[PDB]
Amino acid sequence: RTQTGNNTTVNIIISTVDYLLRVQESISDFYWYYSGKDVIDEQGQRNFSKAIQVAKQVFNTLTEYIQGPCTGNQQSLAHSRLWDAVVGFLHVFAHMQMKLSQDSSQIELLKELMDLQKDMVVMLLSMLEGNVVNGTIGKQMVDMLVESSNNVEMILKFFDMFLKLKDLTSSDTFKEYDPDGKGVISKRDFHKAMESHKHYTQSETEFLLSCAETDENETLDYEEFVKRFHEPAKDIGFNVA
Repeated sequence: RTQTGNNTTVNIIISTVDYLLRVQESISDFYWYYSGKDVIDEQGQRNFSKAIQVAKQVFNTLTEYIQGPCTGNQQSLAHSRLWDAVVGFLHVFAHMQMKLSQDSSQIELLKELMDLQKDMVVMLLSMLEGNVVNGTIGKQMVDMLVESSNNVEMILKFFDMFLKLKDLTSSDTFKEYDPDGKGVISKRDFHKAMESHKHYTQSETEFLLSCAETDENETLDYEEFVKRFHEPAKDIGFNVA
């Protein structure tokens, strides 16, 4: 952050957060390009993977900068342009989660994106390391959340829907309804199962059905369904909480 004995000092922390902002803007540009298109091509998926890897590395570098905690680095990042990049990443996460959860051809992209989300939340926690009551860092984080209120609401509703799924599948209804250990369940019976468990609304039920990969024999595996969706929550959702 500062070179005491040198005539000239360069703020590597600020340079890193500036590059983070630039790569976030590029990722948002590809998001806005691909939002209209229904499916992501192989070229686009591969470019997204590279961008997510780069952003993840930058977030790890910032976390290593600020952990310990380094109060000077924390203040520098708090007054830097980090919050705008975080807002952009929150928008991208909140929309790409909804977009990529439905189709089963974006599994790796969804996993990489939400690993990036977990790393960003870890960086935010490291920013909050060594906090004080009514601190400037906490105030700025609250301001950033208020700015990104809608995206945070979408992410929280996503997490709630995919966290209630484990309770749904661990309820006794499946245990008595499907004596088989394979766990293949028909789509109609799975719809009836949600409608009986009664903790999902109609829109949530339809969205979860759309996310559920349909089979030609309609025998979707709720075990792999919960393993793919619930487990990313309780990992990123816990950090958010």
